[PDB]
Amino acid sequence: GPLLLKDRKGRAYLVFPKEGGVFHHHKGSVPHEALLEAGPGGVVRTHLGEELSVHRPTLEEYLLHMKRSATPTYPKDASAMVTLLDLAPGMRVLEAGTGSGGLTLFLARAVGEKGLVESYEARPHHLAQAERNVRAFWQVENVRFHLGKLEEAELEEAAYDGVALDLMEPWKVLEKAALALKPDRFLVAYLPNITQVLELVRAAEAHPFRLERVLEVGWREWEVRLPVAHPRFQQVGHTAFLVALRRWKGS
Amino acid sequence: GPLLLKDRKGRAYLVFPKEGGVFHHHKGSVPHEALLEAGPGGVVRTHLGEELSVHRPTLEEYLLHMKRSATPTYPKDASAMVTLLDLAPGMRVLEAGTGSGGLTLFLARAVGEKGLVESYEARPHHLAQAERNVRAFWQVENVRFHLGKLEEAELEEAAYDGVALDLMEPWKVLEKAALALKPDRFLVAYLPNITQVLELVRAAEAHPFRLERVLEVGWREWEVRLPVAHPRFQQVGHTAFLVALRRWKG
Amino acid sequence: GPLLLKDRKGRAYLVFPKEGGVFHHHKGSVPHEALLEAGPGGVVRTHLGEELSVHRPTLEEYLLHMKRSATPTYPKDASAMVTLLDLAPGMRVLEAGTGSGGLTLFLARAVGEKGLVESYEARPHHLAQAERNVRAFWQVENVRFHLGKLEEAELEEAAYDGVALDLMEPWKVLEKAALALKPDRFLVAYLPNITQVLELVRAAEAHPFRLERVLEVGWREWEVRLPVAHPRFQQVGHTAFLVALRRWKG
Amino acid sequence: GPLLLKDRKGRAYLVFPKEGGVFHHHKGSVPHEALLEAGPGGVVRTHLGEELSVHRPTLEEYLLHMKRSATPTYPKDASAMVTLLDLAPGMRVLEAGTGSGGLTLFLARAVGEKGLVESYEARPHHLAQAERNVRAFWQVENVRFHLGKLEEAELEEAAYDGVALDLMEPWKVLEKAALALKPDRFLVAYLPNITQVLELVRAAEAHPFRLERVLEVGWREWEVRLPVAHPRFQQVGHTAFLVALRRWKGS
Ligand SMILES: Nc1ncnc2c1ncn2[C@@H]1O[C@H](CSCC[C@H](N)C(=O)O)[C@@H](O)[C@H]1O
Ligand SMILES: Nc1ncnc2c1ncn2[C@@H]1O[C@H](CSCC[C@H](N)C(=O)O)[C@@H](O)[C@H]1O
Ligand SMILES: Nc1ncnc2c1ncn2[C@@H]1O[C@H](CSCC[C@H](N)C(=O)O)[C@@H](O)[C@H]1O
Ligand SMILES: Nc1ncnc2c1ncn2[C@@H]1O[C@H](CSCC[C@H](N)C(=O)O)[C@@H](O)[C@H]1O
Repeated sequence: GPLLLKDRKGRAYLVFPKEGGVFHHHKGSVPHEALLEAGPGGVVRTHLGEELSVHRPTLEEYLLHMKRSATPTYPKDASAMVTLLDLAPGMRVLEAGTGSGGLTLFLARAVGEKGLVESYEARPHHLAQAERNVRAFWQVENVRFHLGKLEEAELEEAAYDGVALDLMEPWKVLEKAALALKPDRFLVAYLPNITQVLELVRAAEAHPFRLERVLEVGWREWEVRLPVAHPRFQQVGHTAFLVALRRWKGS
Repeated sequence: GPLLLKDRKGRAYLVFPKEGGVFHHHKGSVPHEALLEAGPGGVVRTHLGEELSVHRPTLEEYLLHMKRSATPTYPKDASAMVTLLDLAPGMRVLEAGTGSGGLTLFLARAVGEKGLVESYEARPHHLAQAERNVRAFWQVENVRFHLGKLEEAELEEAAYDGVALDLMEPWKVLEKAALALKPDRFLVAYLPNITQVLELVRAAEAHPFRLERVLEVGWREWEVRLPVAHPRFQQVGHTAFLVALRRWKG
Repeated sequence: GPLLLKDRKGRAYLVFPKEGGVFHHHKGSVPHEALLEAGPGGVVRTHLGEELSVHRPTLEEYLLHMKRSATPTYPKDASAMVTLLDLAPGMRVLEAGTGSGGLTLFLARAVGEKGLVESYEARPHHLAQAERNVRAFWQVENVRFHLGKLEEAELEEAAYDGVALDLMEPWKVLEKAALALKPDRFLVAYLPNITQVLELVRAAEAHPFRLERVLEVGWREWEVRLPVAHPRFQQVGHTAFLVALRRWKG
Repeated sequence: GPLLLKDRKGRAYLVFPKEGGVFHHHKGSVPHEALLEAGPGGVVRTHLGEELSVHRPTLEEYLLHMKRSATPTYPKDASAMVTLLDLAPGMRVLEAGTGSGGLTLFLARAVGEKGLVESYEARPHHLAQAERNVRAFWQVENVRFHLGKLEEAELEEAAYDGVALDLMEPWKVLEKAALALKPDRFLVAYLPNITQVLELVRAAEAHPFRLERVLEVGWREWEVRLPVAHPRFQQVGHTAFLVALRRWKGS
């Protein structure tokens, strides 16, 4: 399990500890052993008043700092997608594209060791990084990764409890998703542009799906250091829209 | 388990099906047998002409429609709280107050059958309803309910992976929460008023927590039925602030 | 001019005082003479026990309560539109459609007695009500009303300092607006649907405008009555998008 | 009247043209005469595909680019304050502190040549810059500037149609503002911190004012370059709260 270090300026660093390893930093390098000794919740004092706080990274912190090729789903959105997909332990969820494994991790927590994340990724380098990212943080073998286009997947009809999409052209996978998804259950797509949203809404009218939700998730952060207290001057204003479709009654 | 009925104007109704049972609304009645026979995503019509779609409710739907003692945590907030608490399967999470069991259900899904929700509620009538709400929707025996004030709980030290609070005066449970919480893990409190937030922040100065987050969750719904496409004219403007405090190692 | 009455639950009522006139509400009646005698910020009580405060309405208050043909531009948006149009005293601004005269009033204040609002309205019943609404609140003769479609207006070239639009199909008036608007000045359109916004943007590709802004205005109200202090549970979620196009010099 | 130049990268520059003046820029310097010749709405082509678009700056553009000491009120907020103050031509509005003259300009447009902005500023260097900023953009002599604390001002009772505040400790000027402001008219204060808001709300309970509004103005910008269309990824999340008080009935 990696560590997250924060310095006094609030800069964050993801460290994968190894014996003989050294964390380099402008106010003093620290052997990895010192980090492990301090442990999550602890500190390592260095030079000129500097102090590195040591943390077990939350899944949010991990997504935000992990290596990536494809930009991962933002934590606020991945969190909402799991709820909109109504995922509970033991469920089977279809995902494309794996990307960098950010959403994959959220999905994998939600369905747990008896559940399944069936994840597809078309690009081999993307998939390799995603697999590293997932495995470095999560040891439960409840993700089945597939190299290939979701359009071409061999899937059991009505075997999946939800379908999570994060890809540029979700209309292309709606036929496969409609086949996979249990009646009355949900597909939820993440899309940056309202034009993409409208295109998906129109495309879904050619499939057994009913539009249920189009929403924007906002996590409006405050800066509070009493007596200072105000919404942060600079916010992430937008990441993507979430589009939820419900699968038509069966047969 | 429960069924959810949806009408044409979006409105939803929770039904607990029984033999010879009848769902009664202003727009007519439907026998419970008809609902059971309808299947997932099926439709029924009352004699008065009301068309109703039949569903197994999502957790979000259930929270919003289940019988309430205290108002439950809204789904957008319970969702964010689970993420801010960083709950993974097998974890042990402390909660107060159980209330109506809404947040309890989110916490219980997050930690799974190998984890534990340790949930406290001061008011017996509230706890009884919460236990009913939880058991009607969730069959996994991973919730341990406790009658009493969290301030008066007998808790194991550094035994909990998170502390979830939804109560009026969280400053009063800070000592107990700090005792229970493992180093580097979170207390996350749900608070409607910014004054409560500021009081919690000030009180937390006397306890082994760093303030990490104060945030507002918004789920801004759009209406899209082309040509129509805009954020909904009416939204939930505010429910509560979320405050995240991270326990340090002494 | 008009008076505004406010009750205890925040609700407001516009009254036009006349000799022997009586304001009638569900919670009783007040003679118009009593309202006139009350003074600014004074209170009256109906026989039924309703307490009402007496005010000269603000423009914001007037817009929200005046008799309507078409729904007027909301105050938060009319306010932003005046700024995006960059209206200063003495300027000449083109408007369509007059509607109920809400935006007309904002525009007329901005340009002042030395400026001009040139306002077009296709529907005679709408224009008649708008003229009434404007004249009841504003005595400055700086508004020239015109019955007709803006697309069919006879306009002087490069004679206008801004073009304010609140109508369903602004793409249809782009040719006329481009003719009328001085170089470097703005057309600002109020549009409820994002689809309208995208259609306007696409249509504007064939006219001498650069797209400068597409924005949503929000005025997020708080309730503050200590201990209570939070954004209001219920807000206006959306009214319209504002689109600003800047005329270039050919 | 100054010009605002924009280059192809979207960088904006405020230029006060003068004969013999030269605008310096990495892809080619341009004599001020060329700028004036192009005029608002025109362009000056320079090197390597660069093009400077020439503009008459809007008041919004001016506030955002003008020299400052004190940070001016943001345009979205100044716009809202004028509406909340219900300012119409001919009115008399009290202001403190002048700062850099941003809000002053909004107030001066609203009340017009027959109106009055009575503006107070305690700090001489601030006032000097504010006066330059106002005079460079606005030639109407409807602003009376005062060097000094508003607390110490000689004011006519019930002579002002509105009171606009942008200063750190508005509670200190409430006695003077209550004296100045006509019954049933408004004071509106701009405050960054919710703690300041609460302090003002409590302080106003010692004066003949009724709390009417506490609000946050948001102008949520979109990026639209078809087929791209989404709320901007990065927004100004917060500037300040606006607090509106209504003056009690007279006598
Ligand atoms: N039809 C398709 N089938 C499988 N993968 C696809 C696909 N279309 C796009 N992709 C892949 O989908 C990914 C989108 S980025 C996904 C990011 C991911 N949610 C995360 O959190 O890390 C890219 O890696 C792209 O290669
Ligand atoms: N100190 C305390 N210890 C235990 N319960 C408390 C408490 N203070 C308040 N409560 C209880 O906390 C509850 C707050 S309402 C909680 C709602 C809950 N999150 C849900 O989703 O259903 C009330 O039922 C109240 O009785
Ligand atoms: N092409 C056109 N020319 C003139 N008026 C038009 C028009 N298209 C629509 N309209 C008019 O535009 C109005 C839109 S409602 C405008 C409301 C107005 N801004 C207010 O604040 O009161 C309607 O009255 C409609 O009849
Ligand atoms: N009591 C007081 N009387 C006069 N000026 C005051 C004051 N308290 C603070 N100030 C001044 O108020 C200013 C606040 S910054 C004001 C910015 C201004 N709204 C603008 O748009 O440019 C500072 O210049 C400060 O010196």
